[PDB]
Amino acid sequence: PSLRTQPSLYSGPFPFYRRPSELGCFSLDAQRQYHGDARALRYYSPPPINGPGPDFDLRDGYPDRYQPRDEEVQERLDHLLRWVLEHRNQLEGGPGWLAGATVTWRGHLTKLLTTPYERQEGWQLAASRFQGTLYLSEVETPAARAQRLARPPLLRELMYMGYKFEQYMCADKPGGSPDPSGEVNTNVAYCSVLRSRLGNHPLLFSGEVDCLNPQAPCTQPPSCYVELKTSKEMHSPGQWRSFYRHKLLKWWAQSFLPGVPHVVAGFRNPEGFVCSLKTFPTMEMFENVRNDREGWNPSVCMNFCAAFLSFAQSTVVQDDPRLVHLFSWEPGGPVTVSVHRDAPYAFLPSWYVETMTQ
RNA sequence: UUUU
Ligand SMILES: O=c1ccn([C@@H]2O[C@H](CO)[C@@H](OP(=O)(O)O)[C@H]2O)c(=O)[nH]1
Ligand SMILES: [Ca+2]
Repeated sequence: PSLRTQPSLYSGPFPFYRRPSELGCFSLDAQRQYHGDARALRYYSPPPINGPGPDFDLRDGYPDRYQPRDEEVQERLDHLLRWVLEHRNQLEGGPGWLAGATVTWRGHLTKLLTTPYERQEGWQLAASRFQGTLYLSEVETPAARAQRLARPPLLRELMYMGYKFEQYMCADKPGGSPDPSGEVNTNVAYCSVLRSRLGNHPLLFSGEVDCLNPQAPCTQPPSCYVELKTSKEMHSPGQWRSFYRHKLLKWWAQSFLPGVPHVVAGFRNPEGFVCSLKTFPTMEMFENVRNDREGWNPSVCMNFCAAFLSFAQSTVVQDDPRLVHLFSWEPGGPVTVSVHRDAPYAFLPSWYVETMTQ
């Protein structure tokens, strides 16, 4: 039993997707410690209007002022589960809403959305049903682990530059000014917890958020949030076209799911400076490929993700937090399923299970 | 589950 991923099978009308609502938030601090508040949220602070153009040095501080998260620590859903536990009797939707929902990280859903168009990287998703609720947690594929261990030095510095860009664009207090002199600590994260629904599948998911724009006319989250991105500067119309067809699809998927309405991109030259900023409204991204024979279609993304959720819901019949259905996908094939019990795939921790039982 |  498998699930095909070809875009032609999902070419129908755009499916129902509920306007996402923010249910709460949590922060992870410099020590990767959880706090149920917004202490890690930063505030959009672009270059002053009368000053010179941006000239952000994205390599400044590498690697002396870089404190990277330890990628061997596999946190899975743990931080989101703690939020849920601390809010289980305050969830909107009425009684038993959680029992009919699917719970995951925003980034897991992003990978589903782009699957009909992805040709390089596959994925694996572990699924467990517990008290009706379906939990989806990404598993690092063996190939992606090897790629991570063999990360080239230049790719490591480019990873730093994406985080450094945010430091040039965000301040710790509204109206404040950025401080690039500090350290880039990728243990720090602000996460928004959202409710949505795709087709008939209710969703509870969390996603890291880069910053809140206090200058935005709308200030009810998530509409006051801004997503920050970098990309290489482009000259040729063929370069812009390739950007529209590949990078923009992943920017759209990531920001559409939580309802983040703007992506602000910093374009960097070969020497590692950002000398151009451009805002991309999420709801206009598809306009750049709407009439492109090699473009992407948001309806294909969303219809496939709805089909996968229905495929997952029907495949995971047993309610058991120790049982895992592992969904595996590689480009050129369908999504396949295998069944596993206990370690290493089981991911719901006993401190969650036992508290939810009682 | 952030980055490229
Ligand atoms: O991008 C692709 C390419 C192929 N397949 C699927 O891989 C199988 C053999 O080619 C087919 O699925 P079947 O066993 O149900 O017939 C094909 O649809 C996909 O799902 N996505
Ligand atoms: Ca970002």
